[PDB]
Amino acid sequence: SELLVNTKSGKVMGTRVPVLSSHISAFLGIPFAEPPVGNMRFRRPEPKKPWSGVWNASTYPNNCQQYVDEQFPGFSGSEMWNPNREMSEDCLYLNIWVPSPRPKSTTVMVWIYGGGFYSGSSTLDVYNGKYLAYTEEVVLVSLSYRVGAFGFLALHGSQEAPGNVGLLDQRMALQWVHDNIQFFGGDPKTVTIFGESAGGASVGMHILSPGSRDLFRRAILQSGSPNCPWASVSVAEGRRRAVELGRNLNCNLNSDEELIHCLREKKPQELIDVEWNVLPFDSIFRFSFVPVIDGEFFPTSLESMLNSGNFKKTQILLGVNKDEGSFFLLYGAPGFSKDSESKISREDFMSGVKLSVPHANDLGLDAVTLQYTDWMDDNNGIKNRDGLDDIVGDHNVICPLMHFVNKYTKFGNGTYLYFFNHRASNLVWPEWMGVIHGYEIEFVFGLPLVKELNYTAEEEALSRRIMHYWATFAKTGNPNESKWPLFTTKEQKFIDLNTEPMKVHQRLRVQMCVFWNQFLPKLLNAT
Amino acid sequence: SELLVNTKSGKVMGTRVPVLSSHISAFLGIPFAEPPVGNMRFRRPEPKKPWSGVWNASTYPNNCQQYVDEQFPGFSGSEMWNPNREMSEDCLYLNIWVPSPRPKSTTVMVWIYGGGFYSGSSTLDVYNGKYLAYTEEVVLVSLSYRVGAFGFLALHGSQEAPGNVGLLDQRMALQWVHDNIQFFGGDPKTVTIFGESAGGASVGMHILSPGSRDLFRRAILQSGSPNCPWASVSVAEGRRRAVELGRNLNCNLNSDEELIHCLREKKPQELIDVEWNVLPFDSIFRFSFVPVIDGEFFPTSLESMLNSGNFKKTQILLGVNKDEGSFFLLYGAPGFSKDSESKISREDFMSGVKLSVPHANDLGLDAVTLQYTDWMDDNNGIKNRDGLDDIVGDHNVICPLMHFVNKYTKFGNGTYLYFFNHRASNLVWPEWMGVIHGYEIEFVFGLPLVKELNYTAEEEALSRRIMHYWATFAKTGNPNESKWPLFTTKEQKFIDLNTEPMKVHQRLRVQMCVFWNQFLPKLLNAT
Ligand SMILES: CC[N+](C)(C)c1cccc(O)c1
Ligand SMILES: CC[N+](C)(C)c1cccc(O)c1
Repeated sequence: SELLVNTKSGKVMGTRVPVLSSHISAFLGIPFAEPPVGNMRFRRPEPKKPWSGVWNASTYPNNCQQYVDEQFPGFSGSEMWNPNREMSEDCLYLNIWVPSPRPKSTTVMVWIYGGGFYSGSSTLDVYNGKYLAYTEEVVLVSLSYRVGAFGFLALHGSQEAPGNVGLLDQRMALQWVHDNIQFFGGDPKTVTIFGESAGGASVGMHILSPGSRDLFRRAILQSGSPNCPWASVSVAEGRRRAVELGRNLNCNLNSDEELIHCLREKKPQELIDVEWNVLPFDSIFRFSFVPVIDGEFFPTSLESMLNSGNFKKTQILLGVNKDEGSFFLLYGAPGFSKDSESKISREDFMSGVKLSVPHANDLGLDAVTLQYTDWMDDNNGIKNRDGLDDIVGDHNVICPLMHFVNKYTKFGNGTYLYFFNHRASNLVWPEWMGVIHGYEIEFVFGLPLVKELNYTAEEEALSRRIMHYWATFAKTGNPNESKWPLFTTKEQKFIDLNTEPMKVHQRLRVQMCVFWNQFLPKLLNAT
Repeated sequence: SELLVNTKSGKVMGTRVPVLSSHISAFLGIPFAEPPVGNMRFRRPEPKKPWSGVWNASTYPNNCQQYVDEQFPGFSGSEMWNPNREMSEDCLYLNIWVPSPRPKSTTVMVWIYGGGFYSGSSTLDVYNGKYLAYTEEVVLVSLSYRVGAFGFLALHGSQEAPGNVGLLDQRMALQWVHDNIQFFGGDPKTVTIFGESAGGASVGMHILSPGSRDLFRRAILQSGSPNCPWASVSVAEGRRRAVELGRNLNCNLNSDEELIHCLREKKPQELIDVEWNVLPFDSIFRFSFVPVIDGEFFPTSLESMLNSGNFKKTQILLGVNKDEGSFFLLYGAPGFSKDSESKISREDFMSGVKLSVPHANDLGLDAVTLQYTDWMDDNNGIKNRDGLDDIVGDHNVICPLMHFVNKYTKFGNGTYLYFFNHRASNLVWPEWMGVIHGYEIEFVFGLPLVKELNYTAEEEALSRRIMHYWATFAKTGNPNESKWPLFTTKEQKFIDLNTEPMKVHQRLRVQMCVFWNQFLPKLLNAT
C-alpha cells in the first residue's frame, strides 16, 4: 500500500488526501524526537526511539506551547496564525505530503514556520503542503520546533538549558528527512529547506551552522535572514532574560540548576504569561527567546562567519514583502489601529521610531527621523504612517536581508532575489497595512488554487508561477525552467512578484540599506 | 549747478553721465575717511578731515589692495570681478548716482560689494549704479571697504589691529551717508543697505552690530548672511591666522606690537602673496581674513544674538542663487575644469566633500555623502558634479541664510525671500556651473537694459522687475507696489526670480537645511 511506509524508525501509516480534482498521500504527525517534556524541558532534543507496529500518521499533531494572539478575537487575519490544534510540549512531529503514485526520487521541500521564534505551527491551513506537493511533484515536508522559552531559553554553560534547542529540533527533523525521506519517494540529496520570517532566519542559520550544512542542499529564505536584529541575542543577553524570566516566576535564582529546576516545575502557560516581560527595551519586532550566538551551533559572530565565507555554499532564493513593518506597528505602535487609516501624528511618529530602533541614542533616532521624514510635509499622517512602515521593514527585514545576500553572494553558488509586492484581493487586514509580512506564504503554498477561497484568476496564476519558481529552484538550483536574473554583487538584479508582468529591478532599497547597514551602525558606535 | 554739492565735509563736484537715452549725476570717489596708510594700516578708520575747495568727484577712485584672480587670464567671466582701477591702500571712497533733476528726498540705496572679504571693488562695471538710480529714481550709493588682511587682520586686544576695521569702514561710509546724503536729494531715513555674498553678510552684520543699526533703515541680503561658515572666525582663530601671516613674512612674533610693526613695513603685495597660506584647512569657500566675533562690533555670538532678538528689527529682502557652489568647485575642487563638463568621479566627489566641509570628522563626511549621494547611481558623473554643487551652496550660502531668515523673521518687521534661478543667456561660464554665485547682480543693477550687452528681451524685463522689486522694497519695506508673499515662519513662502511667470514656493531646500542646520551640527558635537 502507498500509504504504508517503512522507515528506519518504524512503519508509518499515512492517509489519502483529496487535492483539487485528485488525491495525494499525507503522513501527518511523524515523531522525529523524544517528547521534550518533564526534565527534558529546555534540553537538546533526543532522537525518537524506534517504534514497533504501525505509527498512525493520518492526523495532524499537537502544536508547541506558545503565546496565543488574542488581540482580535474571532478575526481571521490573526487567528489563522494561531495554533489550530491542542497545544503541547509533546510537539516534535513532522508532516509529509507525497505525490500519488509515490515518486521514486524526487525533490524534497522542507518548510520551517516563522513567527518570531515565540509562536508557529506546522498545522496551519496556509501551510498545507498538498497543493504544492501535488502541483509541483515534490515531496513536501513541514517540521515543528519548540518556540518561546521552551525552545530558546538559554543558560549558556549549563547543559540543562543550553539555548538554541529549537534550532536543534529543526536539525533533528532535518536529520530524520535525510535518513528516511528516500522511503517516501524523496531524494535526500535534493532537499530544499525553506521558511518565512523566523523560519527564513532559521534557514540561514542552518546554512551557517557547521552541524547543519550537510543535511540539505538548497535554501529559500522568505522575509527573514539570520542576521536580522531580532533573530538572535548574545549569550549574556540570553542569560539575563532567562534570570528575568525566573524572577517573574519567583524562582530561586541562586544557581542555573535551581533556576532551571524552578522553570521545569512551572506549567507551560506560566512561562508564556510572563514571556514578554523580559524584553530589555520598549520596542516592536523584538522577541524574548531567540537563538543565541553560543560558540557551538554558531562558531563565531554571524558577521565574522559571513565575512570569512564560513558557511555552506549553495544556491539560495530569498526575498521580502513590500510592507514588512505594517503588522508590527499595528500591534505595538501608538496611533495605529485595525479599523482606522492610522494617519500618524509627528508625535506618534517620533514615538514610533523610538520603538522601532530601541538601541539607538537620540542622535541615532535623529538620523532615522531625518532619513524617513519628508520635511516638506512633515505633518502628513499618511506619509508618517508609511514612513514608519518602511522604517520597521527596512531595519528588521529588508536591510539585514540585503546585507546577507551581498555577503552570501560573494561565496555562494547562486542567489535569486524577489520582491513580493502583491496585496491579495481577499485580504481582511486594512488596506494601509499593504503587502503584509507573511502574506506571500499563501501564494507559495498555492491557496489561490482553491476557488472557494476567492482569489482572483490572476492570483491563481501568480501562485502557480511562484510555486513553479520555488519547486523548480529546489529541483535544480535555478528558478527558471521572462527570466528571473541571477543576483550578482555588481548588478544586484531582482524581480517583482505580482499579478503584473514581472519586471527586473536593481539594488533593492539601496539608499535606505546603506543607511541601516553602514551609516547608522557607524553612528551608534562613534557616539 | 546740479553737479556742485555742498556737504559737511566740503564742496564736491560731480559729473553728468549718460544713461540709456538720458543723463544723471555722478559723484565718484568721495573720500569718507582718512586714507588708512602708513601706521594707520590695520587701524579703525578715521573720519575724513573736511576739505577746502571743490573735491573733484568726476572719476572713479582706487580699489583696495587685494588678491587679483589670474586663474583665467583674459577671460571675462573672471576678470570682470577683478580690480579695474589702480589698487591702493588709499581706497576709502564712495560713489553716488543721483537722478536728474536732483531729487529732494528720495530713497537711498547703499551697495556693499561682496568677494569673500578678500577682494571686491565698488568700481566694477556690474556695479554701475546709473541704470538703477535712473530707472527707479533712487539715490544709489556704492561704498568701499578694506579687504584681506588690510581690513580684517585681527589681533584681538591690541588697538593697532583690532579686527573688523573693514566693517568699520562700511560703518563710516554709512555714517557719512547718514550725515550728507540729504544734500544729494536723498533721505537719510530711508537708506537701504544691500550687498552680495560678503556684502550680504556685511549687511546682516550691520543689522546685528548695535553701533550700526541706526545708520540705515532696511536691508537687502544677496547670497550671504552673517552666520555663513566663512563670514567670521573666533578671536582666537583671527589671532592664529595673524601670527601665521607674520610667520610667512618672517616677522618678529614676540609681541603684537612687533608683529604689527613688521606687517606695516611690508608692501601690500607681500601680504597678499602669502594671504591664502594661513587657512587652517584644505578647503573651498573659506577666506583668510574675515570678521571676528570680538565682543565689540558683535556683542556676543551671532547665534545668541539671533536667538535673543538682539538685532535691528526692520524689513529684509534676501535670497540665493540656484548654483552657489559651482564657482568654488571650479577654482578649488579636483575634477572640475572650465572647459569640460566636469563629470565627477566618486573618488573626486569624496575628496570634494572633504574640501567643502573642512571641519567634519569622518562620520560627518559620511553623513554628508549619504545625504547627497544617489546610491542607485553613485557613479553618475553629472550627479556627483551637481550633488557637490549643492553641497557647497547648501552649506555655505543657502542653509546658513535659511537659518538666518527663520531666526530673523521671529522678531523682524517683514521678510521677503527670493530664489534666483535664471541663467543669463550671454554667460561665458560653462553651462554646468548653472546659476552662478554673483550672477543675480547684473540683473539687480540693470545691465540687461543696455542692448549692446546682448541680453534677451525677457532678461530686460526680468532686470526691470528685479530693480523695481528692490527699489520699491527700499522705498516702502515691501517689494510689491503677481504678489511677492511675505516670508513667515509658518508658511515659509518665497518666490522664483526668472524669465518665467514668478511662482510661489515653500520651505527652500528644507530637507537639506535640516541636515545642515540641525543634524550635522548635532553629529559633530556628539562625536
Ligand atoms: C505575519 C504573521 N506571522 C505568524 C508569520 C508572524 C508572527 C510573528 C512574527 C513574524 O515575523 C511573523
Ligand atoms: C562670484 C564672484 N564674486 C566676486 C562675487 C565673489 C568672489 C569671491 C567670493 C564670493 O562669494 C564672490
